[PDB]
Amino acid sequence: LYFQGGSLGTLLDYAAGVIPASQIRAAGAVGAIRYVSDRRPGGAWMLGKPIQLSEARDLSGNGLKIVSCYQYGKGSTADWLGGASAGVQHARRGSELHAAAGGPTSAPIYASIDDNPSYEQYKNQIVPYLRSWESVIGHQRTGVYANSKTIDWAVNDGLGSYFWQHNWGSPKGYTHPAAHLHQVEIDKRKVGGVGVDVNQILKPQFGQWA
Repeated sequence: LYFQGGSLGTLLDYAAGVIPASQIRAAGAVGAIRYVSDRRPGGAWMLGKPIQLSEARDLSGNGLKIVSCYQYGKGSTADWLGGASAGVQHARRGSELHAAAGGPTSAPIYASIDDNPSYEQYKNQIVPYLRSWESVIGHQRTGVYANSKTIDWAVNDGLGSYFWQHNWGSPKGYTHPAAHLHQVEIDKRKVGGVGVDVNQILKPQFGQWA
């Protein structure tokens, strides 16, 4: 990675299960980015979706940071394919699951673009999708998980207030300077028997609940 500052701490993200706060801390992570989403068809193994209130209390009590993210579908069922209508459906559900997990209204939700879209896909589908997220929870609460190209387009269009960079389609070694968070490792390690992805905190205010 080109140097562009350094990590301010590691956050883990995971869908397969719930990890006790003691095991997150023992893995050298300062918190987790957790799903405020349901399990899609073929995802009944995703016991990490959604975060429930008892887990949020365990993490918060242990002094760990919590960040909310949303991803329901993937690939041919990616959430953003449905544009404006899909954005209202997914944002409403994410906001309900965030509140039921104990998430505060002051905290954002990172909507996921788990893809490497063309600019035409971005204009036709991702722009109305993110506009609908902003219509439901507000611009100040809308986070975007996407590659660096998509973050740049969203920044230029004024969509989203928080950005979490993934590397699918991002130029090698590049970190977008607007990114709050950066996913740096995927499906290469487990914590408490649960497969995790590793993220670095880049900005001190990155959408943590507290």
